[PDB]
Amino acid sequence: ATFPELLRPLKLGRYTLRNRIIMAPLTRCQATEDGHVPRTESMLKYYEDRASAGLIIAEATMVQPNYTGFLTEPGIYSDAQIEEWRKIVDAVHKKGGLIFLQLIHAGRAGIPEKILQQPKSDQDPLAGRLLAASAIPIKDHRIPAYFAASGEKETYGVPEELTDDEVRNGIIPLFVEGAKNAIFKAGFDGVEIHGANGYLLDAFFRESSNKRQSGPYAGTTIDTRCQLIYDVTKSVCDAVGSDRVGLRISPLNGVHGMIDSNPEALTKHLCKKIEPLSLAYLHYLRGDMVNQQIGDVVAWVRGSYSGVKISNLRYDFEEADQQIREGKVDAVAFGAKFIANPDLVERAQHDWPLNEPRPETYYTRTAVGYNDYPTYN
Ligand SMILES: Cc1cc2nc3c(=O)[nH]c(=O)nc-3n(C[C@H](O)[C@H](O)[C@H](O)COP(=O)(O)O)c2cc1C
Repeated sequence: ATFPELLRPLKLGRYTLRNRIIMAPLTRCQATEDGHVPRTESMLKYYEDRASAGLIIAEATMVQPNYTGFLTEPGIYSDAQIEEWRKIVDAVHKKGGLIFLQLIHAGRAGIPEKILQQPKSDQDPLAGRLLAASAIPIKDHRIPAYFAASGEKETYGVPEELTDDEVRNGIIPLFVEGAKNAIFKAGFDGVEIHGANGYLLDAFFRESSNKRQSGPYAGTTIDTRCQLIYDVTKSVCDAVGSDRVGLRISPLNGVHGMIDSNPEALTKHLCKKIEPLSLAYLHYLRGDMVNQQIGDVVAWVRGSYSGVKISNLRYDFEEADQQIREGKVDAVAFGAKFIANPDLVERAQHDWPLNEPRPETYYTRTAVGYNDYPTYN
């Protein structure tokens, strides 16, 4: 067998995966701009073609109405959304695959020209507002043209600092409802909490974006920075069962100028803090997409977390295989390689050559660079 450790089944929460080749969450922007409804026609084909994966983690999907970071990403808050997702999940299950939905709040990376143009009036006190841990806008980065309202690069806006009461009673229940919608109604096998990549939860977790001076979510200690990640995940687990809940973090990922001054101590503490939750897994970016911050995230997690360990970032089959054989990680999620290879698992199984990804077409909103990468045959 080509990569015996990587191709071996894995117990994950209440499931047994067929293999340890995980499909990473990948925003591809194939939902409607109006109601963030999945465009079933394309998304069903896309995911069903990739259902040989050990597990699919579906793309970041909104929990708060209209709070869009990506212009055309899907939501999981409305009945319309749930109905299209249910059809997508049924098709993966028909192929025998497993699918978790990633749940996101874009925080300070929300698109100002979309969010700020729903009127500021009640029925929803969170609507019409940019929200984050602190009033610290993303600096010296522009909203990419493929996410921007216009279709041309835009400036991130200045967010409002969430009150302790809005976090506990405004943000957390949206994740809970989003997760119940995902699992109980659309039939998802699980949900992944989006604690990474500069979004709401990561922004509370790392020092650079959390300067709150007081309360349970303060920026002033490692434990209080961990608390929003904790409280969201815990409330979700209570409603849906911990065996159907994953968490993603990226303690070294410098997107949007995110940085913590002690990522090793932060990560290790997070691990001990979420241990009693008995999650289905912890999924982490082992590094920086920019290649600047360094640290062996794999070893930090291995030393302080005893549940399922899913790593990610510039893996190939051989590295994944050998990190699993050495006991460093339990599974590996692949991003770009799944974009380019719907039959990635088959290619591992016969060591077949791999299609090359084309980043230039990652976000077309059409079939081009989305559903046109062929299987090997
Ligand atoms: C087009 C694109 C969309 C992505 N969308 C998401 C997302 O929605 N949520 C998430 O946690 N990470 C997302 N990522 C990060 C990937 O999940 C993955 O961590 C990244 O591609 C690095 O993995 P790789 O080296 O295997 O591609 C995305 C990456 C790309 C290139």
